[PDB]
Amino acid sequence: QAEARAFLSEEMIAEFKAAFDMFDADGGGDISTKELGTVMRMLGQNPTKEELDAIIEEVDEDGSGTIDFEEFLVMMVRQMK
Ligand SMILES: [Ca+2]
Ligand SMILES: [Ca+2]
Repeated sequence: QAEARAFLSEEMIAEFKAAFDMFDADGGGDISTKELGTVMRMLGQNPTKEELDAIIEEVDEDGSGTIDFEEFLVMMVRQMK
């Protein structure tokens, strides 16, 4: 979470915040399975709660069951590497 904000350009960070901000429908600061499922559906997919659970669990370092912004950058940086 330290190296992600390092790796990246301020430009990339900005576009990532925008996206995050799109996913975080209630503006509370983290993405829940409900939020995740809602957007996935917009993208044609049909995920189950399990599936959603498994996706967040890969990037969830604090065990909150939700994805915050820092966990969100890591999932994209990890994506770029
Ligand atoms: Ca939220
Ligand atoms: Ca979390």
